[PDB]
Amino acid sequence: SYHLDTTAPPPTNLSTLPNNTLFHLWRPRAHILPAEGQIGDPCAHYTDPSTGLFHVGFLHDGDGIAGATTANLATYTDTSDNGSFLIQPGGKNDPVAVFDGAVIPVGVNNTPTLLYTSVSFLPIHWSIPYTRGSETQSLAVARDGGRRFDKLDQGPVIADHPFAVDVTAFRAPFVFRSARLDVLLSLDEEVARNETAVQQAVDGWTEKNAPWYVAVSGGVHGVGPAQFLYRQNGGNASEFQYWEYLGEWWQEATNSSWGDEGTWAGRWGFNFETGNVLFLTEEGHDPQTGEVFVTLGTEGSGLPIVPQVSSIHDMLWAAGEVGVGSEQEGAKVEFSPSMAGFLDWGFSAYAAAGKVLPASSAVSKTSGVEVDRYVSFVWLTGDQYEQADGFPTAQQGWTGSLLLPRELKVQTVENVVDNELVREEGVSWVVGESDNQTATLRTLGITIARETKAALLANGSVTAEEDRTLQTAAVVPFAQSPSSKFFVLTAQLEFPASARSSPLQSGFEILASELERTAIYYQFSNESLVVDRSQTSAAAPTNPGLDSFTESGKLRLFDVIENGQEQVETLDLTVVVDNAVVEVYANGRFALSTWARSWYDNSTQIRFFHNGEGEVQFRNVSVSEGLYNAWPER
Ligand SMILES: OC[C@H]1O[C@@](CO)(OC[C@@]2(OC[C@@]3(O[C@H]4O[C@H](CO)[C@@H](O)[C@H](O)[C@H]4O)O[C@H](CO)[C@@H](O)[C@@H]3O)O[C@H](CO)[C@@H](O)[C@@H]2O)[C@@H](O)[C@@H]1O
Repeated sequence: SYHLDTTAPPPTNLSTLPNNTLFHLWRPRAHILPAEGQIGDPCAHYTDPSTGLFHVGFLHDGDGIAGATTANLATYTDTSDNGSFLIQPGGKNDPVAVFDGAVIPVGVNNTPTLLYTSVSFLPIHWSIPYTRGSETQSLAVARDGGRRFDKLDQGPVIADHPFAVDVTAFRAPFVFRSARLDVLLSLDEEVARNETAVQQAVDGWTEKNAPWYVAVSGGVHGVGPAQFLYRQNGGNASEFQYWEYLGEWWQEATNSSWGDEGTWAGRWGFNFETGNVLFLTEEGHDPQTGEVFVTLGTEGSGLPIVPQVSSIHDMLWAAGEVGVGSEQEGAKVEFSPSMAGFLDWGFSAYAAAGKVLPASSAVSKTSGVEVDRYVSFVWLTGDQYEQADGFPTAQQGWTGSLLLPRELKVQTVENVVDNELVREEGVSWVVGESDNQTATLRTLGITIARETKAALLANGSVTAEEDRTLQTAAVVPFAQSPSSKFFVLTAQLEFPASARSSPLQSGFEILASELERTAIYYQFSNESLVVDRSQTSAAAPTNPGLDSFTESGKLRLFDVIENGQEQVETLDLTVVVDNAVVEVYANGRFALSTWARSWYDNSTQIRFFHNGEGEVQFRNVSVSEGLYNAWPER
């Protein structure tokens, strides 16, 4: 008989092992996931007005939305056992399934109200004909603190997609408020043209009584992906039954992309999924003074297309401005991207679902945060969106996980030499100011939620490494490596201006022993942070289910003036390893997550890495081991 021994070689076929045998092998301890089973898209988050607690939601086992709550954003508690479900299919509006949805804190009966996609027909896919009535948007109300959502005893409040529009997908309603949208809509078509008159109205805007907007994601057959915008009828904040259609406030031509070569923001693909609408400043979230930001997943494919197969799942973001609808008979308001990028460059990262976290929340009160924040939760599919080549699912007993909660805001990059590196077309940043000599850049800021980061390094063991410089090729083991696979690695890599043209590759090797290693390094050839997983798992060679393809993201290191002197901006790294869940963060303006399913208990070594091409200076290298338990009650 075979009992799991991770100090010994892995069996050739993991899929032959007994159920639940691999349950803990690759399981994270500081991440959001159900007690067992599979987790899908994150949805339905809301900061309970009454208790100030923050509720988190996610599709679970493809049988509905499950929930959990937190008071500090560090630890979570399941709403209930047996799946901890909030709402499941089988109603009159959702006889087949319950898809993503979002919550209005003070809705029907003045309680948290869920607006979600109720499904009545399958299959549903952008590459095939759409069955009329497949997806409708229904309402459900929170009961018993929010441990359950009861569907309203009536049909959907948005019972059909736009009239006679051949949509590719009509789902994932996301609710939000906006001063600019209210102003542009409450104005005149001629008076809402001059930003002056407009801006003057936004100043007196009052959030408390503003109407809600709903953004539904999808696209149109033969046209392109799009976001369908609605709002409480007539701008009536008390109107929850009728939702007026404002049109396709954002659409792109089929498989087109941001930029001439789709370099910084993947492609718009064939269908938009899970549109989140944000309003960011330089400190957090503000629906009155914040710039419009939209995060979304796009479904793509190579040609020839294989019906019912989305080969590419990009987790994108875009920022821009909202204006009136021109002079055409189309959308009443329109979103125009000025810049776009990736919220996470991970192949398996997708469906980021976020929510405003008020400073008045119990979470922010405890941590002492004085501003409103926007926390986003990204999905890390466990099996490559179910296209994996025989992953040992029954053996693991669970599938997928959410990534660490992330704060999103406008991040600025100061003292940037205004050169070609900054003026390139179709990038993920805009210039905030400049004298043609140095400029301030503006882009999406991405950082681990502060309380979560604090919890990750509150009881961790700290081991630093001496600053180091590598010129010739070398792989240097740390003075002391962690003895577990639960740690946070931080480091700063400084490169010479001369490395830009070089074939330089510099980083670290982690989760390493003689038979295994995972490499993380910066590459100038394509200005990308890369995660080489070719040798990650000693079990991958005979178990194709464990993907081992290379992961990478674009990260441009600008020329800056740090000390009255020019230099290539410092690569500020933060790698969080929560067993197999690996999250690479950089300069607060970059995230790449993936699975690193190493097998041996001894694969915990960490080494400096340099390919000899060019030179690199490592500074402030440190390792915090341990992380923490995100689910105390389990
Ligand atoms: O879960 C619905 C939400 O998922 C999003 C974001 O990922 O897009 C999903 C999509 O692919 C899901 C998939 O299956 C899921 O639902 C099945 C039941 O419908 C369930 O059996 C699967 O176990 C579960 O993973 O759809 C097909 C099923 O044929 C499969 O290839 C997928 O992996 O769901 C839509 C419809 O099935 C597809 O158009 C889309 O790719 C978000 O947009 C949805 O709200």
